[PDB]
Amino acid sequence: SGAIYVGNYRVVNRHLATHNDWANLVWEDSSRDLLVSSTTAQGCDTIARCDCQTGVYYCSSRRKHYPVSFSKPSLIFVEASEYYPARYQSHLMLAVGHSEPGDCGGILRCQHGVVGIVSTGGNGLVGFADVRDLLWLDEE
Ligand SMILES: NC(=O)[C@H]1CCCN(C(=O)C2CCSCC2)C1
Ligand SMILES: [Zn+2]
Repeated sequence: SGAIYVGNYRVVNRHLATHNDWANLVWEDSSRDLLVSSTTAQGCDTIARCDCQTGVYYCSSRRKHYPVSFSKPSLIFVEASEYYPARYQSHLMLAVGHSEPGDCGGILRCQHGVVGIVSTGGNGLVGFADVRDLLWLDEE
């Protein structure tokens, strides 16, 4: 589990969105596994607006932040899970690292801010949904 809190937005994995998220919906995209809801309180996270390909992510199943090198956002084939059939997920970046069921939502960050959140795992790989192109997260 996990979310990004920027401005008056909460960014979560679409597959983990709550009823309150859906009832206060700003934007959702199943192809990216992302959903953004509105919040009453202002958040403290800042979104990275950069071209970093190295950063650090939080892995809840290890209680640890790991440094990783990750691929550029791309259209990657993801196997069927209990949340989606086997399909192409867009704006996904892969790295070598631990990601098991429950790690979705952990933040990937660089020196500039938040880059994305854990969205896929298994096989010693971890995939992150990028958020750096969602410029509107920085404004009202
Ligand atoms: N964004 C997605 O399509 C993900 C939805 C949740 C399931 N998923 C995974 O990668 C898990 C990783 C741990 S082993 C089981 C498969 C894919
Ligand atoms: Zn950066």
